This record gives sequence, C-alpha cells and structure tokens, in this order.
Amino acid sequence: PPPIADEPLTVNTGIYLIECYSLDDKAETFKVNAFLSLSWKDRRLAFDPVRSGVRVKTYEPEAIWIPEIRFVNVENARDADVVDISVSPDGTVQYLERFSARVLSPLDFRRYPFDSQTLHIYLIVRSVDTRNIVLAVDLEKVGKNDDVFLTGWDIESFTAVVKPANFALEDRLESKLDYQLRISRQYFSYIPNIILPMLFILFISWTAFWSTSYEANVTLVVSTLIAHIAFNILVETNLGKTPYMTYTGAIIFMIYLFYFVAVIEVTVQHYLKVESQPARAASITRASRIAFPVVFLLANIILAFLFFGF
Amino acid sequence: PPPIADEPLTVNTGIYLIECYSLDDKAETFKVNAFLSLSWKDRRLAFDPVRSGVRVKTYEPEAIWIPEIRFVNVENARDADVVDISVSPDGTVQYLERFSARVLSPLDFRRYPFDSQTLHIYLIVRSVDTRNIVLAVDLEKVGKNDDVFLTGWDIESFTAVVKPANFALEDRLESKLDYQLRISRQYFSYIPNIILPMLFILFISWTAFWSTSYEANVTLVVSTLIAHIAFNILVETNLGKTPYMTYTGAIIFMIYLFYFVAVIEVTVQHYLKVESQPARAASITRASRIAFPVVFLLANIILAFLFFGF
Amino acid sequence: PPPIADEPLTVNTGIYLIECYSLDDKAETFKVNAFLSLSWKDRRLAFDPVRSGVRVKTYEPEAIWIPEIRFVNVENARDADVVDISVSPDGTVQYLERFSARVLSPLDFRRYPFDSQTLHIYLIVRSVDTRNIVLAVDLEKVGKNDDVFLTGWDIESFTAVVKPANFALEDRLESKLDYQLRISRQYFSYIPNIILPMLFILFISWTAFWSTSYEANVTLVVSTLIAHIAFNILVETNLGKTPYMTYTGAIIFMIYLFYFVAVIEVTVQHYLKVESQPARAASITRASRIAFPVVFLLANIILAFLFFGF
Amino acid sequence: PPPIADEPLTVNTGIYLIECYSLDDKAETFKVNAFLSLSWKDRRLAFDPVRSGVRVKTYEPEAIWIPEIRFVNVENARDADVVDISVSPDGTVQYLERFSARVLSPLDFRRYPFDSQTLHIYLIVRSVDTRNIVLAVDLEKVGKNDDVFLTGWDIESFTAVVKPANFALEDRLESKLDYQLRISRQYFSYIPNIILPMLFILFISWTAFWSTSYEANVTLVVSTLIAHIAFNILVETNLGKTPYMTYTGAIIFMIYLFYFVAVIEVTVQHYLKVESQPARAASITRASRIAFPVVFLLANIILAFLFFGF
Amino acid sequence: PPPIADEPLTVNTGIYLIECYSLDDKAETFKVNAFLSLSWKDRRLAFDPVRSGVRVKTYEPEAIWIPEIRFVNVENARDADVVDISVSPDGTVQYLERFSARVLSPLDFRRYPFDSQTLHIYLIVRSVDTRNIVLAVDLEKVGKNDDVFLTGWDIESFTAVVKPANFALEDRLESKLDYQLRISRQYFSYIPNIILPMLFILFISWTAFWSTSYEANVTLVVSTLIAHIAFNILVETNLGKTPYMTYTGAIIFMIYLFYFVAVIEVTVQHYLKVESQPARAASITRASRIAFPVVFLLANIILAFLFFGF
Repeated sequence: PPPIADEPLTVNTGIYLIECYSLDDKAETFKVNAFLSLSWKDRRLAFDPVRSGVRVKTYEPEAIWIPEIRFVNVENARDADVVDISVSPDGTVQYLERFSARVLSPLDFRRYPFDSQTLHIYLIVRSVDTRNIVLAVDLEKVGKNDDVFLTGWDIESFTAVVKPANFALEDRLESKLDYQLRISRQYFSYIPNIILPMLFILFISWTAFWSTSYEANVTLVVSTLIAHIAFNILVETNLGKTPYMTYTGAIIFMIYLFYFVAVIEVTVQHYLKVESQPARAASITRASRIAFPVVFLLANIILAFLFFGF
Repeated sequence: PPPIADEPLTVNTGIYLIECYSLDDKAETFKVNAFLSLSWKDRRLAFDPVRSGVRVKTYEPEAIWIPEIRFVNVENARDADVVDISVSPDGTVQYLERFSARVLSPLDFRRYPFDSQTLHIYLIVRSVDTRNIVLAVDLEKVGKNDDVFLTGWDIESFTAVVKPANFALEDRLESKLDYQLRISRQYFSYIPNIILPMLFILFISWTAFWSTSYEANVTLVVSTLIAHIAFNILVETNLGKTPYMTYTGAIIFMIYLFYFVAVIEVTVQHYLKVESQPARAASITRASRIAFPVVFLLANIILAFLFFGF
Repeated sequence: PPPIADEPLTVNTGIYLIECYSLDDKAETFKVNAFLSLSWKDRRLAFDPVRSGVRVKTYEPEAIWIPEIRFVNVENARDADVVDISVSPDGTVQYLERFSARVLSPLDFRRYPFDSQTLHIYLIVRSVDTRNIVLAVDLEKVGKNDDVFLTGWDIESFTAVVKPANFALEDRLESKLDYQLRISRQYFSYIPNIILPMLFILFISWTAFWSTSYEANVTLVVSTLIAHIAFNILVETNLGKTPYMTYTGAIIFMIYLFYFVAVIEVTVQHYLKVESQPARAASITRASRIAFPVVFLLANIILAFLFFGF
Repeated sequence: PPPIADEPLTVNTGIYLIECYSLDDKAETFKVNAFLSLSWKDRRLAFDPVRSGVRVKTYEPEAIWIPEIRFVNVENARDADVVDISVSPDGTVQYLERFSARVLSPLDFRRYPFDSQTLHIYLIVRSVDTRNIVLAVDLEKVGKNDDVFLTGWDIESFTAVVKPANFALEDRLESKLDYQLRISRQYFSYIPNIILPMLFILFISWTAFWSTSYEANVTLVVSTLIAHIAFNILVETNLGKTPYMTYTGAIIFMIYLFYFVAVIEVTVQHYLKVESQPARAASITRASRIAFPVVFLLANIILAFLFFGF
Repeated sequence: PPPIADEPLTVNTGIYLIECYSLDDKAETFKVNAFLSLSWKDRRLAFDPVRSGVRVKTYEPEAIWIPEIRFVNVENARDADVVDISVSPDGTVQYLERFSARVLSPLDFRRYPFDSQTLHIYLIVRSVDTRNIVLAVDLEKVGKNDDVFLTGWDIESFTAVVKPANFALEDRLESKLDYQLRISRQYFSYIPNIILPMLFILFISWTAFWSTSYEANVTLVVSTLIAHIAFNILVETNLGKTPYMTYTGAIIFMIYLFYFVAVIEVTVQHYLKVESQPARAASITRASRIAFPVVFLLANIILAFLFFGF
C-alpha cells in the first residue's frame, strides 16, 4: 500500500558505520555493521498532535508501508534489526535500522604494500507504481563512528555520492546510490618482515662473486634459492596469487631472474676457468660484483617509477 | 488452488544476474545473486480495469497461486526475497524475486591455465495436475548487469537454451531449463608467477652438463629438485590435484622426468669417467647439452598439440 | 492427531537423489540434496470423489497429521521444503519433500587409492501410540538422478534395504531404514601425480650404489630424503593421517625404511673402505645394486597381496 | 504457569547419545546428537482414565508448562526438536526431545598419543518460584547407541553423576548435573607414521660419528636437521602447539637438543683434529657412538616415567 | 509503549559470563556465552499485592515494554534466549536473558609472548522519547563463573566502568556502557617450543667460527638458514604477520640479521685467506667467536628493555 502522491517520492537515505571488519583480501569482501536511516513523506498517515496523541507517533513495521531498500553488492540478505520508527504530524516518517552485511567490492592490489582502496555500498529501490528516487541526508550519513577500524588499514573517509543513478530494469525504473568507504593500507612490518629478509638472502646468493670454488658457489646460489622459496612460503599471503600482474609480483619475479643469471655467471666463470682461460673468468666475476647491485637498483627504480610515478 | 486451463500452462522465465562471485575451483561451485522473473496467465483472477481498481493490481504471495520453481543443481534452498507481483487485466501475472544461491556445476580443468567453463543454472517445475512447461523470455533474460565479475575470469555470455527438457519423474512430467554462464580464465600472472620460475629452476638443474665434479652435480641436480618441490608448494593451487589427467599435470609430470634422466646422465657420466673411459662420458654430456632442451621443447609441443590442437 | 487403525501403520518411504557433493574424507561426511516421499493410509480423511471435489485433494502440513521421520546419522536437522501433499479417496496420503542434509557415515581408507565406500542414510520414526513401521517403495526410491556425481568417484548404485530394523528405545519401538549409496574411488592421477614421482626420488636416492665418495653419497641420500618429505608435503592429503593403518601409509612407511638402510649401507661402505678393506665394501655396494630394487618389489608385492588379495 | 507443589520439584533427566562426532582437539569441543528425557509430577494436569480419554494423553509444548533446561558448556543454543510429550494419569509428564549441540569441554593433552579424555555435558535449571532440582533416571540415561563413534578414539562409558550441584546464582538457586563421556585415544598409526620415521632421521643424523670429513658431517647433521623440521611440518598436528607443556613436546624438544650436541661434537672433533690432536678427537667420537643412544634411551625412560609412571 | 516518567529512565545492567572461548588472535574477536540482567521502574504496571495475585508477577516479552539494549562491537546480532521476567509490586521489572555473541575487540601483540589483553563488551540504548541511561548493578555483574577459561590465557577480572558515556547520535542521546574482560597470555611452551630451538639453529650456524673450509661454512651457515625458515614455518602462528611492529618480530628480524653478517664474515675470512693474508682472516674469525654472542645478548637486552622496561 504505497503512498499516493502527486509526483516522484523521494526517500532520504543515510548510513552510520558502527563497525567495519573482516576485510577479505582474497574474496574482495568486507563486513560492515552500520545504521540505515530512511525518510519519506506519507501524508496518508499524517496525524493530529493537539486533537489526540502527542508530538510524534510510533508504529510497527507491520502497520506502515516501507520502501524496499535492497543492497546491490551484498552476498546474502542484509541482516537487519529495526531500531525505531517515528511519524511526524505532516506525514514524515523516520526509519532507522541497524544492519550487518558483508559487502562485495573489488580490490586493486596493483601496488599491494602501498595501496589505497575505496569500498562501495550500493543502495537501490525498485518502483512499485509511483516512481521512487533515493537521495542522501548528510546529517544521517556521518557514517564513521570514531572508533571504527580495519587493523591493516587507515580509514580516510566514509562519504556518499549525492546523485543517484536512476536505471530502467525490467520495465521499471530503479534508483541506485553509491556509498564509499576510503581506506589506505598501513605497511610498517613489510619492510622488516618481507622485503629486507628477502634481500638478505639474495645478497648472500651473490657473495659467490668473491669465490672461485664451483662446489661452494652451487652450494651457495642453489641453497639460497631454496631459502628464497622457503621464505616465500613462510610469508605466503592471501593475495600472493592474483590474476592480473601485481607490483610485488614483478620484483618477486625479478628476484627469480637474478638467481638464474647468478647461476649463469658462476657456470660461465667455471667453464672459462676450466677451459684454461682464467683471465676472462675472474674478469666477469669482477664485473658481476658491480653489475648485479646496479642492474638491480636500476630495474627496481625502473619498476617503482613504472607502477607508482606513472 | 491451481489455474484451471484448457491445455498445458506455459510459465515464462528469466534470470538477471546482479552478482557473480566465489567460483570455487575445488568444489566446482559458484555463487550468484540475481533476479527471477516469472509470468503466466491465470484468468481466474482477471480483473475489470474500468469497473474498479487501476491499470494493474498487486497481490501478496499468500493470496495467489504461484508456480513452484526449484533449482536442480543448488546446494541448499535458493535464498529469495519477493520483489514484486503484478497482475494484468487479462490475468497475466508478473512475478519477480531476487535470489542468491551457490550453484553446483562441473568444471573441466583439462586445459587448466587456458580453459573456458560453461556454468549451468537448472530450473525445473513439477506438474501438480495441469501439465506445466517452462520457457524463457529473452527480454527478462538479459541477465548480465554490466558490472558483474569473476576476478580470475572473463565473462563471455549469460544465455539460455530456449528448448526445455520435459522429463517424467515419479508419475508426473517435469520441465527443465538450461541457463548457461560462459566464462574463460584470464591467465596473465601464470607465465611470470608459475611457468617461468619453474622453468628457471629446471634450467639451473641441467647446468651440470658443463661440469665434471660428481659432488657439485649432485649438490646441483638434487638441490634444485628440492627447489622444484618447494616452489610447487609455494605455488600450490586449489585444483593442483584432480581425478582426471590435466594438462598442467602432464608437463609437471614431465618436469619430474627430466630431473630423473638428468640424475641418470650425471651418474652415467661419473661411472664412465671413473671406469677409465672419459671419452664416452664427456661425449654423453656434450650430447645432453642439446638433447635435453630439444626433447623438452619437442615433448612440450607434442603435449600442447595433444590437449589443445586436438 | 494420529490415525486410529486396526493394526500397525505402515509408512512407505523413498529417496530420489538430486545432488551428491562435498564428500569430506576428513570428517567422514557428505552432502546430499534429494526427494523424500512418504505414504500411509489415514482413512480418517477419506473423501467422496463424486459427491464433491475432484480426483485428488491437496492439504497444508498444518491441517494434516504427518509422521515425524527423522534421520539418524545427520549432523543437524534435515533442511526441508514441502513440495506436495495429495490425499487419495481411500485415505492414502502422498507426501513429498525436497531436503538437503550432510550425512555422517564412516569411511574405510584401508585401501586408500583403490577403495570403495558405501555411504548410509538412516531413517527412523518413533511410535506415538499406534506402532509405526517404515518400508520402501522401489518406484520412489530410484534415487539416482542420472547427472549426479562425486568428482573423485564413480557412483555405483543407490538402493535401499527393504527390511527395517524395529528397535525398542525408551519404552517405545522405533523403525529404522537403511539407504545405501555405493561409490568407488577413481584414481587416474595417483600413478602420475603421487606414486611415480615418489618412486623417482627414491631411485635417485640409491644412485649412490654406483658411487664411492662419502660426501657425494650423503649429499645424495640425505638431500633426497628432504625431497621425499617436501614432496609428501606438496601432495599432502586430507586423510594422510588416519587412526588405523592404511595401505598407502604402509608403502609410505617402507619408503622411509629404504632411506635408513640406504644411509646404513653408504655408511657401512665408507667404514669398510676407510678401514683398509675395500674388497668387502665394493662387494656390499655391488650387492645393494640388486638387493634394494628386489626387496622393494618383493615387499611391495607382499604389501599389495596383504591388503588387497586378502 | 508453574506446577504448585508442597515441596521442591524433582525433574528426572536422561541423555541417549545417538551420534558423537567432530571432536575438535584444537577448540576442545565436540558435537553430539542425542535424546533428552525429562519427567516431573504436575498433578495440576492429572486426568481421569475411565471418565474419558485413554491410557495416556499427549500435549503440545504450547499448552503445558515445561521446565527450562539449559546446557552450560554449549557454544550457542541447543538445536532441539520435540519428539513426544506423554502425561500419566497421576500427573507424571514424559518429555522427549532430540537435540544436537557442540559441547565445550577442556582436553588434557599432557600424554597426547596415549591419553584418555572425559568430556562433559552440563545441565542446569533456574528456579522460577518453586525450587527445582534435577536428578537422573538410570533407565533413560543408557546414552550409548552401540554404533556411536569418534574415529580416533575408543569410547569407554557414558555415565552421569547422580548428585547435583545446587548453586545460588543471582538470588535464585539452580541445580547442575554432570554427564561424563569417557574416551581414550586409539593410536595405532603414531608408531609407524610419527615416531619411527622421526627416530630414523635422528639415527641418520649421528651416522657422522663414523666419519671424519667435516664437510660430509655438516652436510650430514645439518641436512638432516632440515629433514627433521620438514618431517615435523609434514606431520603437523592440530594440537602440536599447546600453552602447557605436553609429553610429545618434551621428547620433541629433546630431539632438538640431540641435534645441537651432535653439531657440538663434530665441531669439537674437527677442532681437536685440526689442532694436531687427533688422539683426543677420535676418542670423543668413539665415546659418542655409545653415549648418544644411551643418554637418549635413558632420558626417554626418564621422560616416560616422568609423565606416565608418575 | 514506553514508561511515562517524570525524568530520565535508568536501566540497570549486568553480565554474568558463563563461557569464554574462541579467542581469535587473527580477527581480534572472541566468543562469549553470558547472562544479561536488566531492571527499570515501570510503575505503569505496578500491581496490588494483597488485592490479587502473589508476591511477583511474570510476563511474556510480548506483553511488556522492554528497553532495546544492543551491543556495539558485535559482528551480527546477539543470539538471545529470554530466561525470566519478574515485575515487582512497585513496578520494578527484572529482565534476564542468556545470550551468545562474538565480540570484536582490538588486540595489541606488541609484546606477543608476554602480553595482556583487555577485551571489551559495549552496551548502548537509544532514547525513544524519555531519555534513557544505563548503569551497572555490581551484584548482577559478578560475571565470572569460576570454571570459565581461555586455554592460552589466565583470566584476571571481569568488571565494568560504572560511568556511562551518554552520546548524541542522529538527534537522540544514547547511553553506552563498558564491560572489561582482562586476560594475560600464559606462555609456558614458548621457551621450549619456539625460542630455544630457534636459538639452537642459530648457535649451530655460527659454529663456522671454529672452521676454515669455505665449503663447510657455506654448507654450514646457509643450510641452517633454510632450517631457520623451515622451523619458522613449522611454528607459524596466527599473528606472525601484523601491520604494526611486534616484539617477537623484532628479535626474529635480528635473527635474520645475524645470518647475513655471519655470511659476511665467512666471506671476508675466505677472501683475506685466499688473498695471502691469513693473519687478518684468522683474526676476524677469532673475534667473531665473542662478538656475535655478545652483540646478540646486548641487542636482545636492548630490545627487551625497548619494549618492556619502557
């Protein structure tokens, strides 16, 4: 029983985040526990304050017509508890629910350690007969409770795109809104826990540029190659595999390259030396002592600028 | 209270995908959040437009008789919220629900990295007394919302097989439909993340074809064999094990072969050399430098053509 | 309000498997989505065909008395949707629900790679006052939908034990039925993925029977021992650990024995050689070249016959 | 509407285990599917046998007052289906439900492989006005269905402590009962799968007491140290980590000790030999050949007696 | 129908923890099963003791107005069962439910092995018209059942902050309470299971300060580096990765430092020795024998004081 009106019915929305949590880097989802405030004029149940009742009259969701506000990018239904309903004498209804849902918003790990994400919460309403348009009341949208957090992240801003996107879906318009939670990853431990140890093992590997014994250098390079893979297993992360090409996966691919040419060099040095030609061997090794750290530094500056400064 | 008719009742179907997600390569399932549009003529509740009411009359699922549409290949029930019911003056009902279910469709990984899948959604309806036959309305079947995604995949087409499969199950005919979601894996990272590093370690392994020391070559081949397994553990995937013989599992089996015959070669070279016969040893090793990369390239071309070009 | 009869009430059962899935080798459970058809004579609601109504009359589960059919070996309750209820003029009721439950049936992995399982579905009914006995209608029991599958398995037969087991539980008899889903594992990949590579590494291990250097043989045997464990980690399976002694675990234990006696041999060969006695050393090594593959083949034939041929 | 009596109301209890499963060694929980039988005299609904009705009268839980029996150590609520209610002519009620719950009972792994556990199920009842005291009827408590199992365990006895513990909680007495499920771990595979292979690798480790090359012994002891950790990773168990000190963790700590002093010895032997003192070196090594197996056997007998024989 | 009063309505709260469990170090959540006692004066249903009824009158939550008490930091809703409602002759209501919820409270692992946590449970109540303020009754807050436990922890004190935080949220005040569960980790096994073996491998690593062979020292240091990583994988913990810098992660980073400079030393020792300069080589090695354990002990004392004694 919708409210008969003279023109499109505006339903004012608003989300107050109480809790944010369970940011799943794998499934690109996150869980939210928030408020949902809705308001619309339904003069059909406007009441007399002086004639009877009081300043404001409260109803049960059974009694009144409520706009069906579904979320778009939610896995299941939006687990909801109705907190309050308050009708104004002119017919202005004030709806407030406390919901919890896991939202499905895509994540872009192309800069994995130093990346920022913008989660989405989408609200729509299908139009039964009178056309329905959702808009946002800023005062009810101040969604961030101060003590709301994602442990690995910093929370920038929870805001909303005021302009709705009025679709046309199966011979009926729909009004879509766009709530946006802006986060940015906080990455202290990655320098001590991930990168620096992975560079320690790699340096150890090309300590064989000051050595001559093929046996020691293979027990050097190859044994450290196992340590690299073993350490990668130790620091295996939920998004270590990604369909697109990440940044962290480029330098991690380059690390796998610098073990190959390290094996290539000690093999070349060994062949040159064993083929009565040590002048060339101990010259390639001398060069490697500088060539490897520079080509590394270079290609990492090339790679850093490739993803970040571009 | 079914609709008494003169002949079989057609129920027009249609599914509008709102969300696709959680494609489980292990359990061969995937989650879907979509619309379900149904329409059928029930002149038993045809209404008078002019005499009373308006253009269209809305009912509650309790009031009217609704056709029971079950999904076949769904794990549990199909979590549904009824969005709208709209009866037409002639008695044409317009049903619309928004459901979410995890569907069970078999996946064929015989070409794992470069594979295409056709997910299925099966609709059936049992016949209470009047025979029931489902068919599809293309206009309500345009299932793909533009911003729907599976992160590892590209989405080709959401279509439906217009011809139903009319069964006979326990003295009652049933009508089954076939909705098809066609996907194809997107595999950028696999060359840098999986294949190339796994080929690097194998090349390192047969660097012992330019070496003579049995100690170094066993510390060579065998140490890299550990690196192969360790890297396979690092890049362990949900479907690495499969009951049938995959492609990726064939070349991965061949990799395990080329470590054996590499150990076979360095062992033969060592025996020939130690049995006062170095002419033959350093001749088999000379051959290995070419024999191994070619038989590999060949058998991989043989293997690629075996699965793909056939 | 149960049906007053003259003697025990028979309730005819039947299960039509629509889906089988999620065979959990660990928890010895599996998920099923099937039909459940029940029928009993309740002349208390026999109706007059000509005098009124039609051929068959439909009721709501509220209206009628329904026998409480519980499952025995189900984790929780049996998620049920009532599909149809159809009473016959003589009072014969036709109940049909579509349920989904995860069943708990023990699994016997004593032949793990090549094993067959018989899953159970147990139905019981307690007797309120009139004694209740369940039996099976074969026509409603044809449970296998043709396109039902467990990916790792072949599905032999879904049948039912016609004879019920009538218990006596807390001063009231109960009638138990036994539905049996017979499966047998399909094991293509195990030869290429599990057994053959695990035999490759073991062959590599005792290549030290054609070598003399203790350093190479320890970097041989011991380095390959790590590869065995690492590969076992790579191919770790849900049921690798079991309280009873499996088959695959016997040969996997034997593999661990042949590394010990391999270390024993190379240590003994080294001691004999270093104690100015090379005649005996290079004689024990000569023998090992034949003793190890034969005792293996033998003890594996002994092991195969022990589990399978007995 | 509680039953007015003359003195405290006794409620007779009883639990019939139908299924036991999902014994979670980590979370110290386990799942149970059982019967719950309750009986109490409520002469307020004693009925006339001859004047009307029959031998026994059945009610709906709505109609009658039922004692609220909660479980203490259950995670959530206790998923219940009401099977039967049977009132006796004198007013004796016979309640029977079939519940399923996961119970929370602490586990003591101080003897992990060879340990016995006593799981608990706690029943309490708060007193509304008349004081309530629960006790057990032995005939309805025979909880073990014969074919009930925990795969890794043997089930000794399901019994109950007849004496309740009558508390006083928030100005109201409560009556607590103690049901006890006694299990003892069945540990066949642990000798072949865990201990024996872990002892093999340790034996291999101190095969370096019959060797002189420091290179072979470091490629011996240290390479086997990796194998120990890798095998521990292969046989990683749910309760491998525990806050208290387990038995299995003591001998596993001692294994880590015997690798250190093995490295200690070969280093000392190498130093003594290289410091022109081979008489002392080859004398410490001679001693190690006996000292290590004896101190091991000893300290394990010391450790076995410390946990078990004490 | 709220209770009309003369001034703000006080609602007295109280939580009796029955069970604590599932402390999730990863998601910083924990599960609780407790009582919730509420009391407020609603003279609107004050009753006449002598005129009718008895001492206390029981209602159904339907009949009475109950304050909506929500939890703030809970994932979903708070699974609740109403145990008792008791109205006093003056109009004082006694509400009592038994709930179970998983709470979301941040955890600080900056002292991981030796850390104490203070979990929070937050109660609020929105004000319908009359202002609502919650406060705590100490007698009903005695939350700790004696036999309540977290296996890895000791439970210090369950108390509550008597002063509420009265907010102003969307043009309506709310009253927030703060319940505090104080725990402290109990860390016996960490010395035998985590630290001591990880120090054993590190000691083994720098046993190469009493050796001269570059081959043995690289098969020494590097082989133990794999063992360090492998052992870290064996002892992988839920919170091993954290966005902030933990204590345990600092000393674990230092361990990674002492493997690098250990390789640096043996490489420098080898270069000095091979560059006809053994006086300097065997002098740097002599110094390392003391410098490494002291700088370790030092930097660990510096590190311990840095986190704990500051």
